[PDB]
Amino acid sequence: YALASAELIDGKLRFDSSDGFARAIADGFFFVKSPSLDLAAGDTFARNFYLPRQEGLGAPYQGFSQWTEDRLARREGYFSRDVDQVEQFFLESRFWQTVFPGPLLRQAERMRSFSLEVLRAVLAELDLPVELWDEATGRCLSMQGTYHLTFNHFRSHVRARGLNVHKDSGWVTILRSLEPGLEVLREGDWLPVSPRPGEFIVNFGCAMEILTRHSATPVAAVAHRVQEQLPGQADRFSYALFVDSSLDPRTCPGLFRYLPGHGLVLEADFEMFLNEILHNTYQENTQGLYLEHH
Ligand SMILES: C[C@@H](CCO)[C@@H]1NC(=O)[C@H](CC(C)(C)O)NC1=O
Ligand SMILES: O=C(O)CCC(=O)C(=O)O
Ligand SMILES: [Fe+3]
Repeated sequence: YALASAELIDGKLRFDSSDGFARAIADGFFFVKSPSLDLAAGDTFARNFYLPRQEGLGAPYQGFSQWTEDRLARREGYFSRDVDQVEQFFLESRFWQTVFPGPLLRQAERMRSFSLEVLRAVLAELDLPVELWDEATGRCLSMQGTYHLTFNHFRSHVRARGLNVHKDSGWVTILRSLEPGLEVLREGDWLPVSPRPGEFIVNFGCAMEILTRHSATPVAAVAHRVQEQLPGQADRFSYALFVDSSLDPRTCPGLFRYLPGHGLVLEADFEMFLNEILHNTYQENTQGLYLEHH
């Protein structure tokens, strides 16, 4: 099975098959053509952030193990996992200017703009009235949301799963990758997904699934994982722009569900939801999934 694919053209997702969008929201995953988007700075960071900083050209992209939660905020910065191959760097948008080199800041901003264009184009196809969009998606459309550029370095010397089964937490994720390894759950079976040059992989997160579950057009967020990587040639990396609701509780009170004819119902505390699913992603015998309520 091949995922649907689209081009973003003036706020409109044009899929390359008549059933493309229908398949995308059933599959939880689809491809989108990259606009003119230089990826060199992110690729450099993805190959260097975990290395010790040494004098030279690579130095500004190295040594980021020094950026931990105490210098940023909870859930931010560098993490080495015990029972996953990934070592990771998470960074929310409010820290990008302080922490990222200039070229990576600019790439992050361009990926953020593109990701929100993708989100608006998806919402435009759903039975969700525009007057509710800003509140319903956690104020991320008015630039008060939670935007991470997050990097995965798959340490092939670690004998463990590559990245545990999980759902992403938020609205859309725009994923930059080069190699096989991603598998998505489809009709009860694990489907390998390979990246495509000049394209990003897009997927929906839990917030999208919760918002639309009881609407006329429900959208799936689907479980996915990365296979254990074995040694030999460059380590696998990936990185992605994750779009999430605001984490400030006076800006966004949590995750909503839309009930047509009634309005938005506040279903879940988002920070609690996020803290739980994040922790469960990286333990030995749990998974990054959630139990649907009601
Ligand atoms: C909100 C933020 C996570 C918390 O900081 C964001 N959401 C996600 O779902 C993933 C988490 C992952 C699957 C990599 O564990 N990545 C992110 O950057
Ligand atoms: O590395 C990949 O292909 C997937 C990464 C992923 O799912 C994530 O970071 O949430
Ligand atoms: Fe993911």
